[PDB]
Amino acid sequence: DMPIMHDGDRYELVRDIGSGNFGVARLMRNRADGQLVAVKYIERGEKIDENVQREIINHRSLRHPNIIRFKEVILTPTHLAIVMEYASGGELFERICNAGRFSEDEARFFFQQLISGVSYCHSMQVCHRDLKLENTLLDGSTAPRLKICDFGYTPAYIAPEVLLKKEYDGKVADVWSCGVTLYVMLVGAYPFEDPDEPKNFRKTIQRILGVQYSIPDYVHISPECQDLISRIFVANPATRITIPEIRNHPWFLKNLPADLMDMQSMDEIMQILAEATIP
Repeated sequence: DMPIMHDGDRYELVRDIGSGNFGVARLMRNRADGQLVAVKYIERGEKIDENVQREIINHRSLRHPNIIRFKEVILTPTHLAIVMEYASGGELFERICNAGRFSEDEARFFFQQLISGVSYCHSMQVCHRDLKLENTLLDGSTAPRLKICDFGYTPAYIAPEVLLKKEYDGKVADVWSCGVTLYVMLVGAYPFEDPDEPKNFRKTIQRILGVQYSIPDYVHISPECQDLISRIFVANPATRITIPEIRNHPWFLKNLPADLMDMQSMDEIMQILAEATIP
């Protein structure tokens, strides 16, 4: 369930949705600025706990263009409403499918945004967070802004060490994921996974563990691009290229935009969350 529509003076109801990265959510248009927002609802009472509070505070702290940004919490008679930015250009993956594959320059356009967002997320973490890299979103149709869904309310993406080791560095596993996104942009399909046997997980995992992939002969990529890919897809996390090293890689640096180079008070939010614990 979702409660009835509310705050109609500030928001227009666009549509209630039931799937995708926002799950069960309400899409709204802000009447003041015209921006689309996704609203998630949590029932008032026992569900409003310290986890919710931390998730909200964490979310709120993320101020970077390539992350889905928190807007506000609103108290309703029956639910806490969590309002955040909505990405209206679909999934990155669907844009790749539509294109067949991206050119090197288009892949770079998105990869620069991805890495920048991931580097930002990493800089704000005390612990690894599932950034949902398998499903990044796009905002806008033309020159789309990539959106990572750093919030929470195919096995091709899993790095070898995530399967094999008791302990692993989550940031280094994210590098592998970024490489999987780069590959799918350049090739038009996932590496490792058999396109005719997508649910043969065992087969995909054995290929991950062996780092068994190839870029098709008809896909021509520059040496700098090959260099980046080869340095991401190494099984040993200790030898994998790091995010700072990617940010200084010549393929990443080429055509880097100037921007990528180099609200309620917390008091109000906390008071709303406190009130929301009462049904």
